[PDB]
Amino acid sequence: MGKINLNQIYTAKEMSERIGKNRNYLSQAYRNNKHEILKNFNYRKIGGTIIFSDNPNNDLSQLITAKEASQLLGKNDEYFAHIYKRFPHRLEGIDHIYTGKTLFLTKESLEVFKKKM
Repeated sequence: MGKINLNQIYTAKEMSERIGKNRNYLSQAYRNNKHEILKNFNYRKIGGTIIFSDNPNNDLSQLITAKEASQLLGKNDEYFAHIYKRFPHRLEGIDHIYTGKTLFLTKESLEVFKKKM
């Protein structure tokens, strides 16, 4: 039902395998400006990760790094990462995904978390 389905979010290496290519295929397409390939994918640069989805209707502009969400709340860079590792139930009901060795929230789940307090 949402603006983004976090179950359909992959790193470039994972999405490369999902389309049956060597794991470096989409990273190399991006580094080499192969736009005739890239134009067929839903992807976005999100911090240092190029993130892809196999669903064109996923709005990847909703994703934010947990680092950025921490900074937006005026907290240490590791604020959300530290909660997620030690107290994961604090993120019940707060849409998030860990992939590519990075925790991500959404702009709307950051709002949910501020309201919860």
